Amino acid sequence: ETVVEVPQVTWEDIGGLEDVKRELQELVQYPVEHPDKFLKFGMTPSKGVLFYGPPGCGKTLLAKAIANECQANFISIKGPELLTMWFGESEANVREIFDKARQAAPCVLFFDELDSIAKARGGDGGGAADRVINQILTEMDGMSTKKNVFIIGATNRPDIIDPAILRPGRLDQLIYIPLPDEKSRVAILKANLRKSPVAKDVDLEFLAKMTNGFSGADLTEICQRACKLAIRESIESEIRRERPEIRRDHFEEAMRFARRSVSDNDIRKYEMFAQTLQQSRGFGSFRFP
Amino acid sequence: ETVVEVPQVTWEDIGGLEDVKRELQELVQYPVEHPDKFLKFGMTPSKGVLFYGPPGCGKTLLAKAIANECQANFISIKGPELLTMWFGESEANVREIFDKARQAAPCVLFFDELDSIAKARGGDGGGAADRVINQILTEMDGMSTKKNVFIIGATNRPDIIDPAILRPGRLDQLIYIPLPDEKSRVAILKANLRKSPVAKDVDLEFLAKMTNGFSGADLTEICQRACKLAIRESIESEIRRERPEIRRDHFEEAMRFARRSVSDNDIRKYEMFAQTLQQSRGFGSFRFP
Amino acid sequence: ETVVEVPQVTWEDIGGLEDVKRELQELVQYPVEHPDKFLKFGMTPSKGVLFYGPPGCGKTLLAKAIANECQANFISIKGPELLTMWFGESEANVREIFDKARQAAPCVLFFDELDSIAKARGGDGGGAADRVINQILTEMDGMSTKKNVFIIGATNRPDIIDPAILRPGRLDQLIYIPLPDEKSRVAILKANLRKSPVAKDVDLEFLAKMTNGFSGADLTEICQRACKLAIRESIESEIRRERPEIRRDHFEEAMRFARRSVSDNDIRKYEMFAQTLQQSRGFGSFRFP
Amino acid sequence: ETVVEVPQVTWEDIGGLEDVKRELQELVQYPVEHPDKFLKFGMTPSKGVLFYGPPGCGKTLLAKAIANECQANFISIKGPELLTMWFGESEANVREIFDKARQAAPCVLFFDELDSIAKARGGDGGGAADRVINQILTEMDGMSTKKNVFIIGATNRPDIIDPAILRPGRLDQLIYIPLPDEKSRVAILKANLRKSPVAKDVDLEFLAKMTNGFSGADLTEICQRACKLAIRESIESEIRRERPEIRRDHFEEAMRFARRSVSDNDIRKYEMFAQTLQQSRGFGSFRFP
Amino acid sequence: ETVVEVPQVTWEDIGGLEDVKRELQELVQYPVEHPDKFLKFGMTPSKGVLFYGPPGCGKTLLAKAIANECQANFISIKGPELLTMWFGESEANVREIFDKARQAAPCVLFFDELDSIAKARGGDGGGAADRVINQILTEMDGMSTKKNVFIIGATNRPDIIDPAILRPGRLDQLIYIPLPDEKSRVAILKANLRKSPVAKDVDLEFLAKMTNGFSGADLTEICQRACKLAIRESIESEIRRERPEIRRDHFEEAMRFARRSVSDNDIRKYEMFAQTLQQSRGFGSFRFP
Amino acid sequence: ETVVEVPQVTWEDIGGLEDVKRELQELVQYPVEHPDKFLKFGMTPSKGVLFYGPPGCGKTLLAKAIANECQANFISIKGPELLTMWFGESEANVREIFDKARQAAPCVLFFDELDSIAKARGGDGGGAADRVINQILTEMDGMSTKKNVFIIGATNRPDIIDPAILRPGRLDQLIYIPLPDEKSRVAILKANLRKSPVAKDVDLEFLAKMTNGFSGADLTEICQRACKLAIRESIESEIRRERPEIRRDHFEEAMRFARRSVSDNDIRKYEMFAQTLQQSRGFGSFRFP
Ligand SMILES: Nc1ncnc2c1ncn2[C@@H]1O[C@H](COP(=O)(O)OP(=O)(O)O)[C@@H](O)[C@H]1O
Ligand SMILES: Nc1ncnc2c1ncn2[C@@H]1O[C@H](COP(=O)(O)OP(=O)(O)O)[C@@H](O)[C@H]1O
Ligand SMILES: Nc1ncnc2c1ncn2[C@@H]1O[C@H](COP(=O)(O)OP(=O)(O)O)[C@@H](O)[C@H]1O
Ligand SMILES: Nc1ncnc2c1ncn2[C@@H]1O[C@H](COP(=O)(O)OP(=O)(O)O)[C@@H](O)[C@H]1O
Ligand SMILES: Nc1ncnc2c1ncn2[C@@H]1O[C@H](COP(=O)(O)OP(=O)(O)O)[C@@H](O)[C@H]1O
Ligand SMILES: Nc1ncnc2c1ncn2[C@@H]1O[C@H](COP(=O)(O)OP(=O)(O)O)[C@@H](O)[C@H]1O
Ligand SMILES: CCSc1ccccc1NC(=O)C[C@@H](C)N1Cc2ccccc2C1=O
Ligand SMILES: CCSc1ccccc1NC(=O)C[C@@H](C)N1Cc2ccccc2C1=O
Ligand SMILES: CCSc1ccccc1NC(=O)C[C@@H](C)N1Cc2ccccc2C1=O
Ligand SMILES: CCSc1ccccc1NC(=O)C[C@@H](C)N1Cc2ccccc2C1=O
Ligand SMILES: CCSc1ccccc1NC(=O)C[C@@H](C)N1Cc2ccccc2C1=O
Ligand SMILES: CCSc1ccccc1NC(=O)C[C@@H](C)N1Cc2ccccc2C1=O
Repeated sequence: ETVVEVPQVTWEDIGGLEDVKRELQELVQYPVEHPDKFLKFGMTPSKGVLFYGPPGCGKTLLAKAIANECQANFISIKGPELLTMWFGESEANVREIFDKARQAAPCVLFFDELDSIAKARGGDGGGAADRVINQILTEMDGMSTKKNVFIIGATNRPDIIDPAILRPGRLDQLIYIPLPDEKSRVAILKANLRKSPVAKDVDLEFLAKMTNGFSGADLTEICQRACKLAIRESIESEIRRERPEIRRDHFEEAMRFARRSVSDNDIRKYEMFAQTLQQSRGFGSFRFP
Repeated sequence: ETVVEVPQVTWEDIGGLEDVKRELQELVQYPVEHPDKFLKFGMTPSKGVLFYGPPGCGKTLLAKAIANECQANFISIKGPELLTMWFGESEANVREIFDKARQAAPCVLFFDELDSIAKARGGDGGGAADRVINQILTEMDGMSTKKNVFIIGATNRPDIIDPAILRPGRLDQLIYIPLPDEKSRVAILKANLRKSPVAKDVDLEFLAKMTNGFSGADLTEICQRACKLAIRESIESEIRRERPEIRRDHFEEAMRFARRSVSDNDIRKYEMFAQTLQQSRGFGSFRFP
Repeated sequence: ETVVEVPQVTWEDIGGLEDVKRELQELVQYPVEHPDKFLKFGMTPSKGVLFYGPPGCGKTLLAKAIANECQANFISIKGPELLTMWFGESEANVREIFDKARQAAPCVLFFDELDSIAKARGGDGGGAADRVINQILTEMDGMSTKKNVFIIGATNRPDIIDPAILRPGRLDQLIYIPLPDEKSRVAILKANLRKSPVAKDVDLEFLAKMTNGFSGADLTEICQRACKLAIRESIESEIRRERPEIRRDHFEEAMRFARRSVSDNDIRKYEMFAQTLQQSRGFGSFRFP
Repeated sequence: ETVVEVPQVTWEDIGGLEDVKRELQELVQYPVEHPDKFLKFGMTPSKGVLFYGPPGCGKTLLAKAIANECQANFISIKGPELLTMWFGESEANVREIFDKARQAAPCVLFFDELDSIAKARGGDGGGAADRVINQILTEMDGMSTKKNVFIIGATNRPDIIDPAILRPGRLDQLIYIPLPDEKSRVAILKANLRKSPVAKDVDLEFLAKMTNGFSGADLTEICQRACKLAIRESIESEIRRERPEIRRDHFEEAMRFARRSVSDNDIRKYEMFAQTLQQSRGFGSFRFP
Repeated sequence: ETVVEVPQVTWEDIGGLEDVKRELQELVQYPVEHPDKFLKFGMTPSKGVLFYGPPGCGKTLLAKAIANECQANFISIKGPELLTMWFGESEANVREIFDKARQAAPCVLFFDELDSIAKARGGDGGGAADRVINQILTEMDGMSTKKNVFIIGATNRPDIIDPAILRPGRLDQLIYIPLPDEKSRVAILKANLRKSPVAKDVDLEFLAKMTNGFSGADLTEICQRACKLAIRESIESEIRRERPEIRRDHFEEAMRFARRSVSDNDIRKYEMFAQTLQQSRGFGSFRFP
Repeated sequence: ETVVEVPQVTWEDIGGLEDVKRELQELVQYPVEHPDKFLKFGMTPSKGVLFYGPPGCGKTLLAKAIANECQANFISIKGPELLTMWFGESEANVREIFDKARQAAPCVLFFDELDSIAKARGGDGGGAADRVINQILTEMDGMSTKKNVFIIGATNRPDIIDPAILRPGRLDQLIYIPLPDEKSRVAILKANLRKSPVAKDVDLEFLAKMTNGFSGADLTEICQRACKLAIRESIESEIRRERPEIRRDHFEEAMRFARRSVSDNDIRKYEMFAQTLQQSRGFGSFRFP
């Protein structure tokens, strides 16, 4: 059944994304800490956020990190659960999920892969409205701002999402999670090697330089392959008999199996989407007399 | 469950739309106040209306304002509820809604996003008749004019709505809610700032001049962004420690993130629809001997 | 529930259509009055009729007028009732309707908008047979001619109607209800003003001359708009305070909002249908030696 | 419910079709009368027949006449009943129909409009097998030849009919019912006037000459129109007051409204089908030494 | 209900197909008679077969003949039974059929028209797997080779049958049942005339010569037509009154109504299929040193 | 019901595929034997594998061999069972299968023909997600790494499987099972002849040389055909009466009926798939300073 706890991952685990960290802090921490200011200015705190970007870039990690920092319970609803709700034609369970989230406030309700249903039906003879997202947004409208329940959605295909969600009262802001850069990749590599002992001759900077287009999942996979090679070598040596830490050789061997999950076309499309939004922004020249 | 009350908004809240205000008054207030004249002329009061226009222009606000002025209960039926009835194949709940509206007369029954079902199926292998609008118009026909129940519909896509609703006995009139003009935008900005204190140096007229194509929702969003910026600045200042009213700088900053929800093509299409209806009117030359 | 009564309308209410009046009389009155002649000649009385023509021309009025003249109960089955029988997949209620009609003989069963189901499915992957018309014609075949139950159908789209109905045993004839002419328009205007007092200076002939392509519903709407304008003016004058009959000014104002419901293309198509039937008639030259 | 009785019609009622009369006699009469010959030759009597031709030519009349001649019960299953069984998804009732036919042997089971289901599906995404014809042919296979139950099918579209029925064990032969010829038309007109007294000056031969392409239904309709005109004239004369047999004038008037149900293209297609079968026959030259 | 017995037909009834007779003997007789050899060589006996060819060539007859020769029960399953199991969505009855076959071992289970479901779907939006053939495969895999249950399938369209059936463990071999040749046609005619007495003057060889492309069903139909003509002539002679064996003249007359069930294109396609398989065989040159 | 046992087949039974054997050993045997190393390095053992290649190359044999070597229970789920779960809309039985696998750890769960559902729907109006694979991967995510349950999947069409399975947490690695080479073919032939006695003069090398493109199933079929020919010859000799080991003649005869299941186009496509993955690998040059 559902698991409700305080995620262990902290801010240090996530490398880079300083602006997104600051913005998420502003959105989540401030309303609970200082409601007096919001009352004074009569502004209604934002209800939720929507992360969109290429897969394996740090969305679920960001949600867990903010939940841990706020010290609030975290409820995760993966895509297969949504698809099970759709196929079984039993959409009445969303009410139960929302009630469970309400019971354990403060909380952050994370709807992973919010686009799964849209993809499953083509990405489709019908329109853009399905029988699960309808219930989700109905319950979202029906909730009370008195409770500190924060809804976060994550997708890697922000062009088939039902537009009704992005209305001002349900999920206003859109945050873009880009591919890591050189400094970001160095930070990612540093973060992931805190658990696996590594020889000191390894140069993380050089490794980060050579992997230009890479998602975080790819760097994690590289680390796992290096660890697996080391384990295999150690076990073979133990088997040798009569008849401990990763070195550079294992990383060199592992890099041959590295691959780029996201093709250049997908990144180009994502930057096109971001540029479209930033162009629709407009109003670069403005000032009172 | 459903909420039945007297909406709080009033006429002074809504900016502009003087002609629509007068026409709605004529449609709603007059029948109840002076039934003697209608009896003398033997006229049957109009049963409902249908607002059509681009999203975020002030339809729900107009319905609430007229309900408040008439001092009558207001029942809102949003689009997600209609879609829930369609998906669940349980269209027999419309009878319950109409019974509830009848029980609390005088009342105005507001059907928001009356075209949602049509969009959900493409906008579609079948025809223009669905299984929910059928029940709605059946109940509408089966009602008694003795009661003071007024049906108001809204929609931002008045070209896929089922033509059967627009028959003389169900929803005769069609009102057009255009985008605000310069004076309308100034009034809108004045109305929305009655809650958030603002520095006197702000020039609302200049701000309204520079936003040519804008819906009311966009101006509200601009105000909200300015308020959020002010709250963030105050929070940062308080956090600074040792180691109250919005100014012009916050509006200048917020304007950079402003956006136009409705594209030019949509406004062109709506103007084309209005001009098509007006051309269909015709008969500009008429005078008895 | 259903309403079974004697319609209050009368032949005078309907303007024009003298030929159709005479033919409907010949079809309905003669069978009941003088069954002896039919027995002598061994001819079976015709069972039903099918009106077809542009909307708002006087079909329901014709049915009600004939029912009133025969002094027989009138049962109306609107289009939405058929559509809800189709959507709910409960077509067994047609037996109940026919039994109710049989119980209260003599009666005329009026199936309004008999083509609604065909339109609802496109006008369509399948063929021309649905699950409601099937039951209707089964019951129609299964009834006894000794009873005086008369089935009258109406439709404004006599090209998607299932051909099985038009077989000799079910619905023999096809009457055409054309748009009113100048004399017909004058009569229509005279009929509708029997209840609204009107100043003597109004010239109905001139008004009828200037409305070339119109339907009865449009003329009724013109009258309603004039009455609404008069009521508004009277109420405003009463409101003036310190601080009864229609005139030509009100009609002049109302005519600006007049419109033609049916486009020229539809009239052309209907005329082509009628001419196709009259060409299929043929046999102009014929005489025995 | 179902009606099981001996049809009243006789051979004299049907005009023409001598060859088909002889064939039907040879098919049904001989098996029951002289089973000894069939036993001696060890031949299995043919089980059923299939009538195919343009509508309204005398298929049901042929079935009724042969049933009356054999003095056997006649069970009729119209098209609407088959369509009702298809729509309701309850095809298990065919077993009951066949059992009822068995209980009343000798009998002829007449499946009117055997192609209705195929037409209702388009004439269609699926194949040529439906859920009712399957049960019909299953029961046909499961019947005992000892009983004298004769299955006769009719249809006016012998190209969408499921080919499985025409296999040797189910429905062997395919009789063709053509449009009446001049002598056939004269006989048809003579047959239908046995009930309506007619002035002796009427020349049936001349009337039949001038109707080149006509079906029996059209001639019956002409007679009915003449009778209706005479009835109307007599009713008017009786109404005259102070203030018996059809003459030629009534036929002259009725001829104006005559029509041809079957177009030339349909007759061309039917003749094409018959000639295709005849060409497939072949083997015109054959003789032993 | 189902019938389980030992078919009466024997080898001498079927004409020609000597090679197929020998191969079926090798497939069926040898496993039961001499299991010792199979145990010694450690080879698993083949489980089933699949006949494919144009309709009416002697597939069912071959199955019945092998069943009779082996003196084992024969369970037949026609296409309509499979189709009704598909339409009713009750595929769980296949388990009962297989259990019944197991109960009466040794037996041969004959699935007639194994492609009926595929044809009924078009020959189709979906793939090549249906809901009944799946159950057949499951039961076939779940069977025990200890029992002597032999599965034989037939089909006259071996290009839409689900490819999963032809896997090594389910139905390995395929046999082609060609159209009879001249000698085969002579044998077929001889076999079918063992019942109807025939005058010695008839020359079967000449009749077989003149029918180049015919199927067995056509020859049976020719014999039946000749017998029917003889019966009709005898009946007429007996009816004549005052006021035994088929001759050549009856065959001469019956030949006129003979027809070819299978068109040349179908035989060309079947020959193409056989040639494709034989080309895929290959390996005509092979020998060890 | 399901059968759970230790498969009999061993490594010796399978010919060739040395690299695949070593990799499967590394994946399965190592985690259970030396968990201390994995704990020390903090690496999480891989959960499953996914074989892909042309049919009949030895995927099931590899799974059974690894299960036997690890001495762990083996549970097989064939394609027909998955299709049965899909058609019946009863996908809740996957929980039962996974529970059964958990109960008997250590075990290897083998989902044979994992793509069957995708093929059955075209390979399709909808997307890439079905109602059974969803439950499978949900349960796979919900499993505990503490138990030694190893999910192995097989599929001979790795271009339509749902991409969600190939995510890092569900089924990480993809292994290619290519067509046997000359040495592999010789080994395959040697393995399959351990049960059927064969004359010493047979030259397996020469036989393997002449079959360039052949799957293992084809070689097994050749052996089976040779055995069948030998059995038939022995049976005939025994039948001869008055009135033991396979030789080269039987193989020479059997070669005539040999065939190639996989066309060259399929091998080309599979090679292109492998080359695409190996190109996506990239990173041929890498070395720290
Ligand atoms: N910024 C990051 N810092 C460290 N690890 C990261 C980062 N982004 C992604 N990862 C790696 O990716 C994995 C989680 O991916 P996730 O963010 O859930 O993908 P998605 O956003 O598609 O859900 C973790 O195992 C983590 O190691
Ligand atoms: N004429 C107006 N005056 C003031 N505010 C307006 C006006 N029109 C729209 N708004 C703003 O729009 C919001 C309501 O939008 P609404 O009218 O419900 O959109 P829609 O018409 O699409 O339902 C309010 O928060 C309000 O601030
Ligand atoms: N011949 C007519 N005379 C008077 N009024 C008419 C006539 N035809 C239509 N009307 C007007 O039309 C209305 C009824 O229309 P109806 O005949 O029901 O349209 P439809 O035939 O499409 O159902 C009435 O209110 C009536 O005033
Ligand atoms: N050969 C005929 N002789 C007399 N009347 C005929 C003949 N053929 C058709 N009719 C007329 O047609 C009507 C019945 O038509 P029917 O045979 O049922 O058409 P269908 O064969 O399409 O069912 C009868 O009223 C009958 O008067
Ligand atoms: N080789 C044959 N010898 C004798 N009769 C045959 C032969 N082939 C077909 N027939 C005739 O065909 C009929 C059976 O046809 P069948 O083989 O069942 O067709 P299908 O193969 O389509 O099932 C029998 O009545 C039989 O007289
Ligand atoms: N490497 C191999 N060595 C020996 N036999 C093999 C080999 N590969 C396939 N086979 C043969 O193929 C059959 C099993 O095929 P299988 O591996 O189940 O095909 P698939 O992988 O399509 O399921 C066995 O009977 C076996 O004799
Ligand atoms: C926002 C990135 S969308 C995307 C991302 C990864 C993988 C696939 C997709 N979608 C597509 O490829 C469909 C095609 C038609 N795109 C292209 C595109 C560029 C900019 C804007 C909108 C669209 C759109 O609808
Ligand atoms: C009445 C505005 S309709 C509209 C408005 C916003 C967003 C979308 C839409 N519809 C469409 O874009 C579909 C296309 C085909 N339009 C265009 C159009 C102009 C005038 C009249 C009728 C139509 C119509 O059916
Ligand atoms: C009998 C008028 S039918 C009609 C009337 C109003 C509004 C629409 C329609 N139908 C159509 O427009 C569809 C088009 C394809 N028409 C045209 C037409 C002329 C004559 C005969 C038959 C057809 C037909 O099927
Ligand atoms: C046996 C005539 S069936 C028919 C009868 C009346 C009205 C319509 C129809 N069918 C059609 O018009 C469909 C078209 C495609 N036809 C024409 C045709 C001629 C000869 C052979 C077969 C076909 C066939 O399938
Ligand atoms: C094996 C004979 S299949 C057949 C037999 C009778 C009646 C109809 C059919 N099928 C078809 O006509 C469909 C068309 C597309 N054919 C032709 C063909 C020749 C060779 C190989 C395969 C195919 C195939 O799929
Ligand atoms: C991975 C080979 S999949 C395959 C194997 C055997 C038999 C058939 C198939 N699929 C197909 O033939 C469909 C066609 C459209 N292919 C070709 C192809 C080559 C490489 C990559 C992807 C594709 C793809 O989608």
